[PDB]
Amino acid sequence: MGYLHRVVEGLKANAGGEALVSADRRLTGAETLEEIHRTARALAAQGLRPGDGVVTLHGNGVEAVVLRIAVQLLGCRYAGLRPVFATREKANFLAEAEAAAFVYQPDMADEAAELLREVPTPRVLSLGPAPLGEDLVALAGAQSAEPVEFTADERAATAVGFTGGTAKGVCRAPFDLEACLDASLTIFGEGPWRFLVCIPIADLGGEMAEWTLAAGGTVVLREDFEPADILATIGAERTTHVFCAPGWVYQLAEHPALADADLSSLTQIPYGGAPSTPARIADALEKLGRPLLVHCYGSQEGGWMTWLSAEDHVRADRYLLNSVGKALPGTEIAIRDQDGADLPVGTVGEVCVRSTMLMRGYWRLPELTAKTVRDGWLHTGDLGRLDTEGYLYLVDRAKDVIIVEAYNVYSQEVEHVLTGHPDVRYAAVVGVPDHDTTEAVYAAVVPAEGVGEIDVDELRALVRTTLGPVHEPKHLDVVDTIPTTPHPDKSALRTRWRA
Ligand SMILES: Nc1ncnc2c1ncn2[C@@H]1O[C@H](CO)[C@@H](O)[C@H]1O
Repeated sequence: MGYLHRVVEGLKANAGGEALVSADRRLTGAETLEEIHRTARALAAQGLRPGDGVVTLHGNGVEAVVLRIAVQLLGCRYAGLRPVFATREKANFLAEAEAAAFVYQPDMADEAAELLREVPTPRVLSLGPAPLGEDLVALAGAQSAEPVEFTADERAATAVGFTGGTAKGVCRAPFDLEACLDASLTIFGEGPWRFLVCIPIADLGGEMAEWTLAAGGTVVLREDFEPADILATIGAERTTHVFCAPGWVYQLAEHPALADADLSSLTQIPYGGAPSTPARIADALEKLGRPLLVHCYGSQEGGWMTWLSAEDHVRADRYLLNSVGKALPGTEIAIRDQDGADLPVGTVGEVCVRSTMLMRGYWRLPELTAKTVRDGWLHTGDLGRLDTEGYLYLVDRAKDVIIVEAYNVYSQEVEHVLTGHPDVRYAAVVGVPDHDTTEAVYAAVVPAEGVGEIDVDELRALVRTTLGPVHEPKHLDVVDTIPTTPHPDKSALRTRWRA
């Protein structure tokens, strides 16, 4: 239909229902559409035309979703900066963006000043009253809400998400965005949803909000994940979905307030983005008490690639918690060797994917794009193996593989064996220098609750008799905690091992 057409049709289908809900503001579908139309006119009145870059700096307010959609309705290129990014990383993105405008949240004017000092930008605009540039919400306030039709090229990029790559802005056009929408309906089920987005509107949260609106639903916004707030919100706002990082799942399931929370409105807790720990997902199932969990494997480059359904989490005759599920309709998966050759089902190699959800490409990085997408196939930089039912099992990121005297030890697979043991809650496996074998296998393991001394020889034996001898951790370190990224922090583990 056209992506922005899909979004607007959803909002019209929900004209009298709630569409954008935060702690501070609640808009109906019709109200949301009006704000979009008038914000779009305000932006066009500032001189913005199709293909103009619009860089933003905001949190997850209603104003932010409105802005994101309005920018794209014009056919401009939305480039959202995450607040969490370092100021210097922000400047770099801003410099690279060829920005025709910079739109910032008033709250954040200090940092906006730093950035614009580094990278002077025309059309500085604020989401409300603020020191720098003009007040976009004021300007939108005073335009007509007469509809603005999308007339730009469905194929030209309207959004740039920062944090692809295995820095990197990932360009997305309406075409690939609509395909992502269609896939989300397969994963999340038919709309309307009441979808708790606590992920940045700057990128993935913003996409999920778009899809929610497009399928006729309500976006329930939070700035970030805090388990007590989320448990309360699910009940108070009657959410059908909340998209989680795997660790968030475990925090919900283990929280003391879970008993008192009302989860009855949930249809799903879709999760992914980082490797799950199967045994911890198994505990979460039990604690939640019904098949809510849906495992989602995707990337900014690839869109949605596979999903494991809620019912496949509890399939009677299989155990699939170490799988990321099966291909989305329309998605082809090939598992390839180092030379690019397709491997028979069952073999480990690089996960490569072809679908209409593929990104347009990396913003201004043509060499890397041609390296990453070859003959229409995304090379994910993940390693894995399919089975005869079509389930995909990720065994490593290519960069994490540990080479022990010419043998390949897949760190995530070893981790799953360790965490599978009842004594082990969490594990991280990394390679360290070895005089004899070049690399040796190092594992850090966090004991489970009610576990005393880990039997390290038991753990080595389990790995040995599941994967084979070379997969065994030579070095096995009991730790209190596994360091994290802003994924588990494998470089940090590698470093702390020397000392
Ligand atoms: N559900 C998931 N399970 C494991 N790793 C994932 C999942 N979703 C995303 N990833 C990882 O993060 C990357 C996305 O930027 C993937 O290519 C993959 O390595």
